[PDB]
Formats: sequence, C-alpha cells, structure tokens
Amino acid sequence: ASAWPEEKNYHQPAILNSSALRQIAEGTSISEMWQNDLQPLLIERYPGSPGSYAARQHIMQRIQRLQADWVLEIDTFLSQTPYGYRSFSNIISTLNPTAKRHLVLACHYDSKYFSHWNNRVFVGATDSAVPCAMMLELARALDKKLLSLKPDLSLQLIFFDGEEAFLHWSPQDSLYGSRHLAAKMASTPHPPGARGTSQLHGMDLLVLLALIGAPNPTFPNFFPNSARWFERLQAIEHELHELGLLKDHSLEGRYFQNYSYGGVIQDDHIPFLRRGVPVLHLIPSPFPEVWHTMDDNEENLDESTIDNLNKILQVFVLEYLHL
Ligand SMILES: [Zn+2]
Repeated sequence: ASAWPEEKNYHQPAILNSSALRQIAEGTSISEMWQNDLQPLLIERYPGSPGSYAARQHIMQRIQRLQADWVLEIDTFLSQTPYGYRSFSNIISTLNPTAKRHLVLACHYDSKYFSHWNNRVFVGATDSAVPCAMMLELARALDKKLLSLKPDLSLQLIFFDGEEAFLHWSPQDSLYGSRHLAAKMASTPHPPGARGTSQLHGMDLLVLLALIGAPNPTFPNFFPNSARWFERLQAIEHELHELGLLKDHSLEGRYFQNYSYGGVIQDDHIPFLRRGVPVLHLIPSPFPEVWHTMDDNEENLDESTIDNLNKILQVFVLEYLHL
C-alpha cells in the first residue's frame, strides 16, 4: 500500500532567491488583469443566469489561450434550492490530470442573487470576481513556467458555482457546488485505476481565495494543519516587502498576521475540510465593509493591494511546485 498520500505532510517548498523574486514581481501586470480578466466578470452571474454562462465562457476562454496544457472540465449537476430544482456548473482546470498530487487554488464564480434595487445590480467584485481574476492572472503570468510540467505533483484550479445562499445562509441553502464536488472527488479513485485512494487524497492543499480586493485585509491563520504554509505566505510577503517589490505596503499593516481564529467561517472549503483535506483559507477577518451590498463594486477595489497579493500568491505557487 503506497504511502504516497502522506507525501504532502513532508513536502517542502523550493525557495526563490532575490533575483527570481524580482522576476516574478515584474512578470505580473495588474492593469492587464484588470482589463482582460476582471472587468468581463463584473456582471450579474447568479446560478442559472445568462451572466453565469458568460462568466464560465470567459473563464474557459482565458485558460484555453495559454500554452500550458490545461484540461478543462465542467462539473454540472442538479440540486434542490429554496426555488426548486436547479442546475449548477463547477469549472475545474487541471495540469497533469493523472498526476497523483495537486496543489489546488480555488474561488467561487457565482455572484449572490439580488433583485435589482433602484437600478443597482450586485456584481460581488471582491466576492469573488477579484479572486477569480487573480487565478486567471496567475495562470497567465506563470504560463511559461507551468508549461514545463507537461514529486508527482501539479496544479489545479477550481471555480465553484453556487457558493452563495439564494436567501440568507442556511446549511441546505449555500455551498452547492463545493458540497457536490467534495463528495464527487471523495468517491472518485485516483490516480486512474487506484484501488483505495481518491481525488481528495491527492489534494495536497486547498488554497481558497475569497473576499479579496478591499483595502487593508488581514488574513488570520485558521488551521493548525496548514499553519506552516500560512507561515510561508508571511515569509514571502516580508521578503517581497524588504526587496521593495510591493506597493503602498508596510509591515505594521501586513496582510498575513500571526493570529489564530477559533470560529468557523462558512465557505467552499467546509465540505473539503470535513473530509480531511488541508485548507489554507485566504479570507480576511473582518470582511470587506462592502460585503453583500451593492457597493461591492469596481470603484471600491484597492488596486495596489490586489497587485501585492498576486505577487505573493504567484511566488507561493512556484515555490510549492518547485518551479
Ligand atoms: Zn458572498
């Protein structure tokens, strides 16, 4: 019985030196992400809506144009909702599908349903159009490096549908796509032909991005079994800062602070966490002041903060993957 699912417990990053850190800082472009990945997503896109379809096509199109060998799968299913049966579609983008282990980055691409109000439309800019655009920018920025993957370890991106409650949050009305996908992955043998390991055993770490884009976020270290990876993010932020590679940033106002959080935040990682998958939940505490209001829009986003976080996340991913 191979002990491969235990490898994630000992996996160590391959730390980039200064020269490589500057290369990564210069290789990502917040303005290109803004125009080409973010703005097309700033539309109403609740499950089943025409915007949901447009959002999904945009995400797939942006991934399909890259050189790395991404394999796209749309996981479509039915679920009961306060409005009756409905269809949802998770988007999964994977490099090396048969690779035994994957580092997984995720976010939700649906937007919370709200009837139009005084002509305002909810577009959930930080929740989670920006996280989505950040995953797309990361795939674009590291494309040349990711091409080299074409440690049996690779990368996967999941864009969940139906994270939001149709009404207010309840156990049965929220996390439609993640509850579905976690159960599906838990019952899918992996790698192909395996006797007793599933796709969940292959998830080295689930990095879930949510509510990102507002000024001064503070991300707490939620779980002891991913704490050493939260520390890597702190170290990366500190060195990019010291190298003068971040913008309008100070260590007193650093994003990754040394502090736990006992409570439970309901989000897409829950169904995975509860089946034993290690999770790094990149959600700030407190939430953006515009959370679930019509003001969660483009105008209230903090560009240099998103830019800094794109740099930190891209360095984290390269180091994790030894690229
Ligand atoms: Zn939300």
